Amino acid sequence: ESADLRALAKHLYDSYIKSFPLTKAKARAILTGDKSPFVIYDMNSLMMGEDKIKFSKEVAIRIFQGCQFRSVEAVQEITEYAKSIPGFVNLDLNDQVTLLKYGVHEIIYTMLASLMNKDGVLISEGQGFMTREFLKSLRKPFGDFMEPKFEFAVKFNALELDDSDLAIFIAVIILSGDRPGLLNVKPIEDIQDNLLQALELQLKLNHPESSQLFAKLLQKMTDLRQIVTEHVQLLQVIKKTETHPLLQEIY
Amino acid sequence: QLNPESADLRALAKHLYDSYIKSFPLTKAKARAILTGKTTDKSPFVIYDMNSLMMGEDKIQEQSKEVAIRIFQGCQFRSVEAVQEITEYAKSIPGFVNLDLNDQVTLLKYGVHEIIYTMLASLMNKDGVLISEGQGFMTREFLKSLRKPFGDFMEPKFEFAVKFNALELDDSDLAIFIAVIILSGDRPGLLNVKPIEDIQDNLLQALELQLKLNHPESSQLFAKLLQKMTDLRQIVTEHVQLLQVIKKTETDMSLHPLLQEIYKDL
Repeated sequence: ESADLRALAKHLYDSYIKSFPLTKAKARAILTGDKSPFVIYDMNSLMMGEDKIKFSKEVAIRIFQGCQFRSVEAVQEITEYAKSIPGFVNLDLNDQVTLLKYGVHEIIYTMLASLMNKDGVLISEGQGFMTREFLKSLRKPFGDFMEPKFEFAVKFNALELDDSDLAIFIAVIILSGDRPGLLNVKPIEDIQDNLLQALELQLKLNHPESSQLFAKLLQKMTDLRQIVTEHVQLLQVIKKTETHPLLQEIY
Repeated sequence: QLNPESADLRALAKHLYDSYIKSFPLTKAKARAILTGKTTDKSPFVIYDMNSLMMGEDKIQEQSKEVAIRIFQGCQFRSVEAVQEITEYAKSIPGFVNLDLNDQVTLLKYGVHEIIYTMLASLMNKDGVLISEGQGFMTREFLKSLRKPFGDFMEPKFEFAVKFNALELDDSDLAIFIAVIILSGDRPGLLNVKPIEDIQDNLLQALELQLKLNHPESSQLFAKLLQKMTDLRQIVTEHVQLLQVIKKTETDMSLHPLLQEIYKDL
């Protein structure tokens, strides 16, 4: 038993590395110490960032839209990772679609915590770092955008999880048999149970000193959903401003 | 091999179950007994409509107004007593009274409703809910048909209850779970979070051990229980966002102050 669990864990860790360009081991190195990224902290710090950073309206509207693009991009990565989760591509296609539809938002904020610290967040592959203070200073309602997520990251990162821990954790979120619309819950839940097992063992072997880390992590799914519904409400409010057709479509 | 560490956990579990029974009149076992027929002397008077409601009053505000509202006032008062019960239970939690007093308040302020709906599930089944200490049973349809802004206060509850009840938790599981809920460090305002987490940690140790010993054949029941914690939060939020409406549609309807303080700033 412990066998198959280790296997499943290494499997997910590796798939996680293949599907996600910027791991947490890297985001953390960057945030601390080596090719220092371009700190964006000022309006004029931003303009210089537009050029020094690379592979319409005001400015706050351009940053939020910038997050949109990254989101859609990330969604594909998450989708490719998901297919790696043993048993996933065997489920009914409608359910795979459903699980992804309701699971990506929770996964984006989970991984976003990987690129955040109490003072800011890494943007564009980690080339930059827009400070928390600056983001907060964006004219309403855009200065309530990242503040909530920052409070989440502080708490989530306090668990000190690593890529091998998150790899499994992300899978659990995807295999959530509670998504509205599912046609066949049995298989999904069965997989989640098995994933919950792998994550439990992964935590007691990796963080033997962390008492009940497993329990504290599960408790965070609450925070995630708070974040997600709150973010969805922001989108409603916003959906009232400067009102390409193909772009709006892509989102 | 019973270990001395797991010996304390077991002890912690017996302790909490005891205060749970001592603090709450209507346990799940009794509620269960009443609902499933281990009755002849325990059967409730069922309310599934207006005349039935009229007739139920006898054995089961300070005057009268409207149904939907008389029922609402009903629940309001009932929860004032539950808060009192939970507060009584809280104090029994090893370490809860030692905490800062401000945090004591914080914990209860947010914890009271997650626990009420957790326990309210014990008195429900897909078809309705027990009331008046179990002497009565109000059907899901009667409630869901109440006047516009009210015929929607309960539906989400049943929704969660049939799902939650599916885990098949019994009173000795719930006492520990309820303690976990109260001792949650991630509550707004908490001055001292560390002490609150060392306690909750222990409780979770108790619960994980309790569930494995009590439901050996139920795979990952622990984790499945914890996930439910998010359903409660939404139940609460969804709820709060319903009082506000009552607070606008029904201006002549008062609210017990206590409840007005718990809901305040949430």
